[PDB]
Amino acid sequence: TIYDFIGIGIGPFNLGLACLSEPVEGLNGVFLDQNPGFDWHTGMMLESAHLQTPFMADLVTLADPTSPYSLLNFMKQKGKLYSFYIREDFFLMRKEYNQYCQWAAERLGNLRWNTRVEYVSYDDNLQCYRVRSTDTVSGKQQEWLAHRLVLGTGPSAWSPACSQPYRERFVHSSEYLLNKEKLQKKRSITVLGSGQSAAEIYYDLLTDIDRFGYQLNWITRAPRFYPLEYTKLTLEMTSPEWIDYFHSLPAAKRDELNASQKNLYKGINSSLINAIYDLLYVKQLDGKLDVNLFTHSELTDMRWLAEGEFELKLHQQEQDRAYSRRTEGLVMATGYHYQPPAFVEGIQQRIQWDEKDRYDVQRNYSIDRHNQVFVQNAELHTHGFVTPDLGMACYRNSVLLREITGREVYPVERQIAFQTFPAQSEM
Amino acid sequence: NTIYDFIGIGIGPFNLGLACLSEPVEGLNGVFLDQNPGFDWHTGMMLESAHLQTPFMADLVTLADPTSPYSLLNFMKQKGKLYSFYIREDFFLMRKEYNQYCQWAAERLGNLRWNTRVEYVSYDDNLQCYRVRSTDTVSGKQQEWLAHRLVLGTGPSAWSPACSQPYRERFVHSSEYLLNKEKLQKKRSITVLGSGQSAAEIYYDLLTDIDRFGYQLNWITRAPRFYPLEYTKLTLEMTSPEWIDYFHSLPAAKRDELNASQKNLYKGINSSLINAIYDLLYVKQLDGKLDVNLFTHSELTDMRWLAEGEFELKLHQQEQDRAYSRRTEGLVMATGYHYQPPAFVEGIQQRIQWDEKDRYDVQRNYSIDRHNQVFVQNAELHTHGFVTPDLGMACYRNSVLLREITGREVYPVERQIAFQTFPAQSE
Amino acid sequence: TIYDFIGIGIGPFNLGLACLSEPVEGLNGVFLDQNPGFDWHTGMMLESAHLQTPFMADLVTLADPTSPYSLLNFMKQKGKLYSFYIREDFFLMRKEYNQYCQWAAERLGNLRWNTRVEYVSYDDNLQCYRVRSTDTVSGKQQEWLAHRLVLGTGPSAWSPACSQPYRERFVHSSEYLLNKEKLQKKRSITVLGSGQSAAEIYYDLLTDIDRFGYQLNWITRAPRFYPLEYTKLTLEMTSPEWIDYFHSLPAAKRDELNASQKNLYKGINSSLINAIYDLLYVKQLDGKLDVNLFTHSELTDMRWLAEGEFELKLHQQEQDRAYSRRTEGLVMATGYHYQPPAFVEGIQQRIQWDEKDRYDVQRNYSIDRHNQVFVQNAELHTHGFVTPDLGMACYRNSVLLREITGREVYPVERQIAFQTFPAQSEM
Amino acid sequence: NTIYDFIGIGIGPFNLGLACLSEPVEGLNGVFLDQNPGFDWHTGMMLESAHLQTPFMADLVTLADPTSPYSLLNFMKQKGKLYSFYIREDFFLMRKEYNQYCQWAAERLGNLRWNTRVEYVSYDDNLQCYRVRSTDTVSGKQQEWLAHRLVLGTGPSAWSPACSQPYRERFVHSSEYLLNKEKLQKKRSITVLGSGQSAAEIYYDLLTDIDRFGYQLNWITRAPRFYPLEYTKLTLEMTSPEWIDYFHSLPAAKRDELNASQKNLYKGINSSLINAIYDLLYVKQLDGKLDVNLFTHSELTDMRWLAEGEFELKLHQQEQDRAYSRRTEGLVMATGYHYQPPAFVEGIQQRIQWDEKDRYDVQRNYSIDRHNQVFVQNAELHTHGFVTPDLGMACYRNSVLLREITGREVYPVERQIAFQTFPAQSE
Ligand SMILES: Cc1cc2nc3c(=O)[nH]c(=O)nc-3n(C[C@H](O)[C@H](O)[C@H](O)COP(=O)(O)OP(=O)(O)OC[C@H]3O[C@@H](n4cnc5c(N)ncnc54)[C@H](O)[C@@H]3O)c2cc1C
Ligand SMILES: Cc1cc2nc3c(=O)[nH]c(=O)nc-3n(C[C@H](O)[C@H](O)[C@H](O)COP(=O)(O)OP(=O)(O)OC[C@H]3O[C@@H](n4cnc5c(N)ncnc54)[C@H](O)[C@@H]3O)c2cc1C
Ligand SMILES: Cc1cc2nc3c(=O)[nH]c(=O)nc-3n(C[C@H](O)[C@H](O)[C@H](O)COP(=O)(O)OP(=O)(O)OC[C@H]3O[C@@H](n4cnc5c(N)ncnc54)[C@H](O)[C@@H]3O)c2cc1C
Ligand SMILES: Cc1cc2nc3c(=O)[nH]c(=O)nc-3n(C[C@H](O)[C@H](O)[C@H](O)COP(=O)(O)OP(=O)(O)OC[C@H]3O[C@@H](n4cnc5c(N)ncnc54)[C@H](O)[C@@H]3O)c2cc1C
Ligand SMILES: NC(=O)c1ccc[n+]([C@@H]2O[C@H](COP(=O)([O-])OP(=O)(O)OC[C@H]3O[C@@H](n4cnc5c(N)ncnc54)[C@H](OP(=O)(O)O)[C@@H]3O)[C@@H](O)[C@H]2O)c1
Ligand SMILES: NC(=O)c1ccc[n+]([C@@H]2O[C@H](COP(=O)([O-])OP(=O)(O)OC[C@H]3O[C@@H](n4cnc5c(N)ncnc54)[C@H](OP(=O)(O)O)[C@@H]3O)[C@@H](O)[C@H]2O)c1
Repeated sequence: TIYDFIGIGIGPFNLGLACLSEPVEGLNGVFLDQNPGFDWHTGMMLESAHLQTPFMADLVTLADPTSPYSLLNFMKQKGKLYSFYIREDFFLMRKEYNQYCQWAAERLGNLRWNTRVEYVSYDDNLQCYRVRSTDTVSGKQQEWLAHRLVLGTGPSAWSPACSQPYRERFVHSSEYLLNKEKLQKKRSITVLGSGQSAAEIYYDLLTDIDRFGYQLNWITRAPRFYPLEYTKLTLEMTSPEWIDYFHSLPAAKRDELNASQKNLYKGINSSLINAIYDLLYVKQLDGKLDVNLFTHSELTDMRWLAEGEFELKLHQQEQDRAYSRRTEGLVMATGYHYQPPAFVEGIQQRIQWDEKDRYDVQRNYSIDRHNQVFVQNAELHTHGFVTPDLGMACYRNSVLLREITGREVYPVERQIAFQTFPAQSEM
Repeated sequence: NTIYDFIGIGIGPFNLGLACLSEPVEGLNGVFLDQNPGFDWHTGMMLESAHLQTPFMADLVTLADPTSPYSLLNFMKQKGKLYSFYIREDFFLMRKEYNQYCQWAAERLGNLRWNTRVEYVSYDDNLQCYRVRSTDTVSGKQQEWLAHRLVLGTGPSAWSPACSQPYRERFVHSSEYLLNKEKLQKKRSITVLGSGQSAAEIYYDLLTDIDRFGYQLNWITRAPRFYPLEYTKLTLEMTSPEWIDYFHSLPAAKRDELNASQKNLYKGINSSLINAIYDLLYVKQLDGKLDVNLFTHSELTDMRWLAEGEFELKLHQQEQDRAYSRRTEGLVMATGYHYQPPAFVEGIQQRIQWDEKDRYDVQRNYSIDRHNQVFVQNAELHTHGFVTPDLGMACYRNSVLLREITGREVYPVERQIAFQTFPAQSE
Repeated sequence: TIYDFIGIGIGPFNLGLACLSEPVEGLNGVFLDQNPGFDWHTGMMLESAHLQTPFMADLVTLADPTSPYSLLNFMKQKGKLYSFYIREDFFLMRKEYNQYCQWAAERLGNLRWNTRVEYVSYDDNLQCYRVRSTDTVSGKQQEWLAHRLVLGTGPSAWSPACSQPYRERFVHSSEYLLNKEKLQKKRSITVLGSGQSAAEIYYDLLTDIDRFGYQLNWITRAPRFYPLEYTKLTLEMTSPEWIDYFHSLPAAKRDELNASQKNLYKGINSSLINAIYDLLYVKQLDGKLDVNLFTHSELTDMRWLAEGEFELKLHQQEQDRAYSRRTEGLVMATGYHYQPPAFVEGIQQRIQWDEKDRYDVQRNYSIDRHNQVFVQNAELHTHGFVTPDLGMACYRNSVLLREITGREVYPVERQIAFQTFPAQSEM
Repeated sequence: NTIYDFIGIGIGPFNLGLACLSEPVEGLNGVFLDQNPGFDWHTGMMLESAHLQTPFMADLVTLADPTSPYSLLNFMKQKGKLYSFYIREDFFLMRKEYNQYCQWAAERLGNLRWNTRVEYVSYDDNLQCYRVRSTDTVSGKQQEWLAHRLVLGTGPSAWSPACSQPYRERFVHSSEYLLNKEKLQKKRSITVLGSGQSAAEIYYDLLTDIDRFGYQLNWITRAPRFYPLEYTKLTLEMTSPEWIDYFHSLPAAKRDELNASQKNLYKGINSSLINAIYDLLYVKQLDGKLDVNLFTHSELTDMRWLAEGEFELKLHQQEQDRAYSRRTEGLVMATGYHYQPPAFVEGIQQRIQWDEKDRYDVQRNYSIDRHNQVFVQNAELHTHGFVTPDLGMACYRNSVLLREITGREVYPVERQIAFQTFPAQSE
């Protein structure tokens, strides 16, 4: 009836945690999630889309390579590992990541699907957390009791403030695939934003720009179509060492950095930029292309015209000028935002909050005052750019398991980098 | 005393693998013997820069069982450095690290007996099992081991063309290179004979220092071209169970005019290195003509050591059907390795099937005997082709060995890999 | 009225020769061709197809980088060189090569289109060649007199002997693009052969294998889907040095080699093999693919069935078995064959012939007995695998111009390779 | 005597370019003066392995005129080696070859005067032209040159932080490195200060030999990361006339908080090298912990030379706002180059427009004067941005210089390049 911990969302981070926590003698854990199964970014799962991270950043390998949930074992189980060996590609197709997480989810015993947690509270008598769910299929109430909670509810698709009207006219990157036909039949399309999502889509639509007749535009507030910096000395910043350093900085300094370091976690894989460019070059060989590409351009307002068009007021923040552009179809590749879910109100008072009323996460990813309520991927403001990285999932899950059980279930490296991040006098 | 299910004689990579795959198999009682005091693998051609030509998934166990604790990835984890390796992002291990990894695996195993020279092996009719006579090399103690089955991975040995036996005191085989590098760099002139990978790693190493010491640096080989090892992915399907079960459709040794015909599938230099070699000649040449020669299609038929203080190499340019001669003080004979049955095998001579040439006439499941109990690792260049020296096909073979030794599939064996169909097949 | 030389075809080789010969003081040359303009392999000109050779193997640069016909100048003239610089890709799209040769052809003054030469003779009185043309548009006869002739009439699309019936049912690689729609609407397609043409098409059709419903088969007589060997030490074989060596071999030995060295000039760009494999892997993620891929399989016969199908009798030459396969659509990527054109009869007697009744080409590409009748790309049997290489076009054109004018108009390197090809004794 | 249309003072690459582009222009009478006895370009940071970060098309002339005989490709042809370079297939020239190429261009030009130190420059009111006073360095002879216009490409000079002036006798700037390599490798400890490309080429060079000599090898820089130079193709559009004519929309020096903000577009290390550096640390570490440190975000504020026999470096970790100190025997100060106006320019001080800081307030066509007749090469880091030190934008500038010097477009100037639109623009 009582669990050592209850894990509240089931995305890749909690799924990881589940695969890691299943084999631990003396640990009862359970993971709730409101959907019927694992399905991860179904709407940006393009046929030629792959992860930004090598396959060793699967569910378990960075913490335990021997785990049967490893992507390589997965491959062995489907009798295709030898083909994966021949492929010799560190980067899984997103479709395969998904098929693999699904496999892991079927195999696990600790997951409870179709279970929407509606409310969470602290019972002062019992000294434990009380989690109220609703079966999404049947209505049934349940309560789940646990000493510790970990939240990986995920963040949520975000569109600019000035577009909550018109929402039914545009498509947010996340829904791109469902609406891809509806878009290609328009005569002009525009993608708004410069993240990897934005780029994969822009590439997708370019592939067919002379199959259909469209104009393909790309506008963003970002100064450049920048690459995710992936050179090996910078990849050391993704390390326990660096997280310590970053966590220990002043809280303004962190937020300051997180907006200044967007090229460490938000940019476009550099092969794709180049592929896009090479494709514009190839397409141009037939005749001039109807493409427009703008930079430094914030969407300040939009409006819907009579004939069946948008008019996008933008503002060029570097040369301080405003301007107007129009487009039949629109793809809002503006990314995602966390917001503490509804249920958190019930424990809301027991969670520590910072000046901006966000979780005041501690180095061990705890938000309560007693190391029982943890978060996954709500720490961008407090642990830095490494927070959403599937390749630091095992590391977090390992510091979690160390807090939840008393002990270092999975060894957690203290430093792996050749460089030294903070100031350190010699002697 | 007790009769082992199998004994493995020789702890090369192939038996070291079979050891790690054997260890945790329930009711398998087997043991591995080797002379050497621990694991080492050709420490005298192992240059700072060298590395394996296969991805790291062709480690001791992973292509049969990714969950094994003897996996490379796990070694890396246990050593404290998997994040660094994740940053490295390189399918190819440095030969020195493969070496440390194997040593760590061997130190962790329990089924290996080091310092155990095998002197003689016989079949004990009266007991109906094999009798293996060993010397403990550190005590001197003789000892006898009983086994129903033997798996021999003794490994091949350093080889030079017949015509060179008299000068073996002076020329240095590739295995002896690092130990004489300093010696050879003092000569006026060095020549590197043979155009496999060993030769090229060396030729590159020496070219590096050519502007710095005297020398003339020559490269001569019998081969037609300095050909690359064919690494295109359609062709690696031929290193697969399907292609090996295809190769088991008897041309009864017209598979042997195939084995010299399919030269560039298992011999041949790494593409990168060939190009590296070229780019280096280019860079050195920016300072002057390079005293280099590079010949090709040339069999070394005779050799002599002039009173002058130089070799004279008699070469036969085989395509032009024309003979020539060249000279050289230093001489690195990069002509490979060849398998001869060890001493201890006279003891079961009459028990072993022989090929018309006194090669083990290896059966399809790797047995040399009549009753499926004496097996061999990589003495089948003639029976299984270009694929017998590949660390990638190690787990496949060890898996079929354990099906035979055990009677049951222990590690499944992926036959659903190749897109190609290899045999004729009708519709 | 009289020309120093008349150039009979206008493909890339004679077009090159034309750009090179135009600026030479004291040289009157003229190039006839029966089509209305330059259009080069229109039917294999896929959108993502590019040359196998870097852009410095354009019309002129390997002989004169300062020529205004250089691909880079071309780029400058269209005001897009800075974009070509950003692209940083040595390999022109085939579409761009074409647009560029067309540009060069407009610019030239020495080309005569719509002129089919029907007959050629030696006038014994005049001591010169007499070339009879027909204007393809208007019927008009003309005669052109020249001292020397050079023939770059091109080779011709070839299909296996056993298919001259059925010719109207299949598509030869050369016509692929016109018939691409007609093929994609079939339910099964097969490509016959393993050259670069075969591969580009197989890739093309795979891109859409789940857009349409087809089965995509690939069958070839070749042992493997082999790569064109492009490693830099082998690329030295494409050199004056090597051609000397090769030309000087016995004529059986050459033919022998030309069939043994098909991987030097006939194979698939290795990126494409791998791309094809990666695409089979990606496509397979959705469900098993209806693809079949056969090797060592000669098409011995074919026949057309009632319902609307082919039945291809093949013969697996390695395991000596015949078999039968069927396919609605068929793409015959069997390449091309030279045959001396009709007009050569008129000079036929003055040309030297070899044992097999092919031009007995001399080192300077002459076929007459007096160094006045030259060929371009009819020397495979006598100059080797480098014959069709656009990157040796400038070299040939340069030895031609040296013979035609008295003198070395464009310097012709005697050796550029670090290695030495023939036997060469030291002293 | 005669008054030149322009005189160029300093024969760096930029004026060497303008020389080659100027030479064949009809009715342009101009000449170039330099002290040095011939061309050399920083011979003491030029390591066997170094190479340019730009493709070879950014040679002296090709981006303005591919037909020029001063093109690299033509140099390669004239030297007898273009086939080798075609085999090399490498957009990036070795720094030693760029050097030989420029020297060959300069030896072939007629408009350069070497050994011609320019002592003083004045405006002769009475003649209405500029007066340039020179010393012939080999005769001693004073001499005076007249010119309507001056183009100054004197080049910047080696720079160290202010706080180091006292120890300049002991530490070695990157320019002096090869000459003290042997000296520095004898020390216990070496430190490399600065994280541009120079630093990295050096840091790599030294790491190479780290296992071989004593040393501790440190790397410290002010920069936040060891960032790569941004080479993604969408971003190289910003190095283009369009982006430079965009940059000519006055923020009147808010383009100066851009110039430190756009650090990684023109400073920053080659991607490959960063990774190379990492892979080498990895390989060396296979033998032991490496005595290396690498610090970042650290301004060198003070420095001192202890009696002990060591420097003590006072560093300020700027992000952590914390001071520290480190020590080192050897010290390579890889801190770059800075432009100060030369001596001879006092002579036209009142004639030159100055930026509020005594920098030439460079006008849009590169003029420093009021009457469009004194021009400058690469003293505009503030007026034209990240693009002023790029050999790729050399031909662009020399082309606009020759429009001004000449009144007519001599070499067109490609403004139809970028797919991006850079300024705001409405629809
Ligand atoms: C499109 C995209 C692609 C990415 N690709 C990469 C990559 O290649 N490499 C990399 O390192 N990082 C990547 N990231 C970063 C990261 O994976 C995601 O931002 C995101 O965090 C997905 O993981 P998650 O576990 O946090 O959340 P989710 O996948 O959102 O998991 C949360 C789940 O819980 C559910 N839920 C919410 N509330 C409740 C409730 N009360 N009860 C029950 N269930 C609930 C949700 O609907 C969902 O099923 C990517 C991100 C996105 C958005
Ligand atoms: C240097 C080298 C590098 C290679 N790299 C690659 C690669 O990157 N990729 C690839 O696919 N293939 C590679 N190969 C091919 C293949 O790995 C080898 O040729 C060899 O077959 C592998 O070793 P083994 O297990 O057969 O035995 P070995 O490595 O030769 O070792 C076997 C042991 O047998 C012992 N022994 C002999 N007699 C006795 C006795 N009487 N008693 C006890 N012990 C005895 C020896 O002391 C030795 O330790 C490589 C081969 C070599 C030689
Ligand atoms: C599809 C294809 C792709 C290739 N790609 C590459 C590559 O990327 N790189 C490379 O190095 N090599 C390549 N090659 C090799 C080579 O370019 C071709 O095989 C072929 O030789 C084209 O050049 P050509 O000048 O010989 O002939 P063609 O292009 O055939 O030129 C001959 C012309 O003369 C005409 N003609 C014939 N008879 C007469 C007559 N009596 N009167 C007037 N005109 C006549 C023809 O119809 C034609 O216009 C390729 C070859 C093919 C077939
Ligand atoms: C080492 C180095 C490598 C670089 N590599 C690249 C690269 O790969 N890609 C890229 O895009 N950018 C590169 N740059 C950036 C740029 O090329 C340089 O910083 C510099 O501006 C180029 O030289 P310059 O033509 O300005 O003059 P310099 O190279 O400095 O030479 C100019 C000459 O001025 C002479 N001089 C000075 N005073 C007098 C006088 N009174 N009389 C006569 N002569 C005088 C000097 O003797 C010298 O010969 C590099 C820069 C340096 C310094
Ligand atoms: N591996 C994969 O296959 C994959 C695929 C998709 C996504 N992802 C990941 O998911 C996360 C988010 O990716 P994403 O592309 O969805 O989102 P993102 O990187 O947050 O995209 C935000 C983009 O939208 C722009 N934007 C926001 N508001 C705007 C406005 N008003 N006007 C104009 N532009 C505006 C942003 O500019 P600013 O930069 O100024 O905000 C930025 O360029 C990252 O962790 C990323 O790596 C990964
Ligand atoms: N750069 C480019 O974009 C490009 C594109 C297309 C072509 N090309 C060039 O054009 C030339 C020819 O190219 P290609 O692909 O058109 O022709 P090719 O290389 O001559 O193709 C012949 C292929 O067809 C097979 N074949 C012939 N007869 C057969 C039979 N009866 N049964 C089964 N298979 C049979 C051949 O096998 P065998 O090997 O046993 O003969 C071979 O695999 C080359 O110089 C090539 O590089 C270049």
